Amino acid sequence: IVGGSTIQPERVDAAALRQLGDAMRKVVGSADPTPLADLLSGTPVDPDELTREVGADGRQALLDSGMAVDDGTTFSSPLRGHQLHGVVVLSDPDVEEEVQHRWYVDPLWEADLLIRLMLRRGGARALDMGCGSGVLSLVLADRYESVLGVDVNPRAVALSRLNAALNGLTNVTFREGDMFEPAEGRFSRIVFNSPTNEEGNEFVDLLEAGEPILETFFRNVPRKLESGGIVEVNLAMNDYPGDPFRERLADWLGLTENGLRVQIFTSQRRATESGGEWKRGWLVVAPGPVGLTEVEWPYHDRYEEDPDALL
Ligand SMILES: CN[C@@H]1[C@@H](O)[C@@H](O[C@@H]2[C@@H](O)[C@H](O[C@H]3O[C@H](CO)[C@@H](O)[C@H](O)[C@H]3N)[C@@H](N)C[C@H]2N)OC[C@]1(C)O
Ligand SMILES: Nc1ncnc2c1ncn2[C@@H]1O[C@H](CSCC[C@H](N)C(=O)O)[C@@H](O)[C@H]1O
Ligand SMILES: [Mg+2]
Repeated sequence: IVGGSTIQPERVDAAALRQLGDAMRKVVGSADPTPLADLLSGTPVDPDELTREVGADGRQALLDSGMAVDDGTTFSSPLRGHQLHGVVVLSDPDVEEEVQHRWYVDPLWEADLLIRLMLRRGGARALDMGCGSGVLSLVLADRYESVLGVDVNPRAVALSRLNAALNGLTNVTFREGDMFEPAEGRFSRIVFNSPTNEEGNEFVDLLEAGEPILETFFRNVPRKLESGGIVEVNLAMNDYPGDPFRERLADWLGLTENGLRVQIFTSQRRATESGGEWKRGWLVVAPGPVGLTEVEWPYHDRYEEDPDALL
């Protein structure tokens, strides 16, 4: 029921979308919301006051793109607006798992934290695997010559395209497909906010896809990464007695065979039923001495006390 709305940025001229994006820049994320900020907060709004804020040509762009729905008396939006790290972003509202459509898009559960963890370097060509709303691609666009975002959710591809247009970003491309199959060539930068959490090995849905999605990602990383490239992954990791995640990870990447260096920064951990362990952390592949290192970095705790310990 949440996450199935039609999103059609192709039905709106890019100049009209850029203007809606500039209007969002003024009001989204600011106290004392205007009608447009009310609309993109999930509050029904009077179409006339909307029109006075975005014009008569913005109101129809809201409708043609799917950003807004005509209820007759009011306008309402299935999407919610954010402004962070120099971009405006629409995504689905944060709702419980039981009311999520199969094409529900990550409502930015961790995006703001992950952007602060990301290395601040730029480079030639970046890949956003599982791009969702497109948020990570939009931020990378400001320091990469081109960015490709990939998602198997076609609604996320459409939302990403819409968010790119709202921001007037022209060096970002999005493609529908399964993992690396639409990503041709090599990349200097690969980011993956992985759909893994509490499901262990089980595929539950596109947002909890099981460890096999990590195995496919890491097995194919070495042939997609430019030499000297950087990979950054948000992931949940399961250690089992006699079978720690890090050993499987070393096998998937071919650490020695491909000459790669990996660092795992573990932020949260808990004992599990098997006598093993669940962990959430941040994994970086970056040039340096071959092998694997794991360190404790409670960045969730630090984020909650002060978002400023970037890196
Ligand atoms: C893309 N990666 C992500 C990953 O970051 C990570 O996100 C979780 C996120 O699910 C958790 O939301 C959960 O609680 C919310 C509020 O109570 C509910 O409203 C959500 O419905 C519910 N799911 C969040 N509390 C803590 C995040 N760390 O697991 C999923 C992922 C899709 O795989
Ligand atoms: N086989 C697959 N290939 C490509 N993308 C996949 C996939 N399985 C799941 N995904 C996508 O992985 C994404 C994880 S959600 C992360 C969204 C975004 N990067 C953000 O940080 O908010 C989802 O959009 C999901 O549809
Ligand atoms: Mg789910």
